[PDB]
Amino acid sequence: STGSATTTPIDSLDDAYITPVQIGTPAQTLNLDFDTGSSDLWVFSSETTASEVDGQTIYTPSKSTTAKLLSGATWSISYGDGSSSSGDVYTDTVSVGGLTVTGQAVESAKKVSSSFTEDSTIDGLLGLAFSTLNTVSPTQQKTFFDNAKASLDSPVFTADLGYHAPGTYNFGFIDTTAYTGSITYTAVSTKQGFWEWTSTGYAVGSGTFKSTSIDGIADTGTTLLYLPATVVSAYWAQVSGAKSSSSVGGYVFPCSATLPSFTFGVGSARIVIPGDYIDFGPISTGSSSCFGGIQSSAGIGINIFGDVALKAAFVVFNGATTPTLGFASK
Repeated sequence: STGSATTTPIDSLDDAYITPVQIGTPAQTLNLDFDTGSSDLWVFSSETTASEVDGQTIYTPSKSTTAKLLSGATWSISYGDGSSSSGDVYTDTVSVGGLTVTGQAVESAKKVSSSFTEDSTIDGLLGLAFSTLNTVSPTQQKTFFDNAKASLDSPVFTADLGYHAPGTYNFGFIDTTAYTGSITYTAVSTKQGFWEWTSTGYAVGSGTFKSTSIDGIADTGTTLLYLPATVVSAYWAQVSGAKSSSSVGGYVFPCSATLPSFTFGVGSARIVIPGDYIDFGPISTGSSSCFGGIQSSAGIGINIFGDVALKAAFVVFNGATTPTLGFASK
């Protein structure tokens, strides 16, 4: 089998991407944030505290003839941005782009933190990291990809995120028309539950490439590119007036600037992030200070190749017995 679904930016900045997902019988379609940095499929629901729901579409398990309470199971998750959610668990039929999994754990939120409530466009998350990170207790549950894998034509999914435009998540096949050149594959460590890999270096604009190992994670659920402070300083030093602002929470730059590109290495190959992809717009409405799309990871504990980096590439998440990542230009 295969599946193919379009993923759409939630706003004009590409702050996140939403993909329609069918849950239950008859289908209830929710727009989920596909997140290769976590491993829970959770949704706003008829069980979510009413004051914490503000415009999201909810899953109502009592209206699904295939929903079954997973008795005794609870979940609770906290994300790197400080947001969180928790609740109980059903199993139900879940379809993405024509690919169907029966008995998928659908984690129904009883509580969500303020940032989820405040984002009316995201109805939940669909985790695509390794199932070892799934938070369901006392019986850990598998991701949608893990459940589908054996049925897929090939044990892979691909992320093709657009810049200020829709893109595609494919399951089970690699669309050879969706990228240019060849796909360069690179090793993955699953020891932390992430799609963790080592970039071979970087360049700023037309500058020379610096060969240096940068361990980090391919994370579709993180907006920005988070790299070591040395790398980030070298980038922003090329932008007149850019500075790290403790009050804003990262590097800012004059909105009048034209940003240089940023290149990252994948083995001997190179992925070029155009400068425009690094502009996240005014820090507050009407400001002439703009927020940068490349930020320091120093306070995180891990480097994160988020959407800013991934949207410059066609990315293969290869779930073969030994997982690997592939990157191609497009």
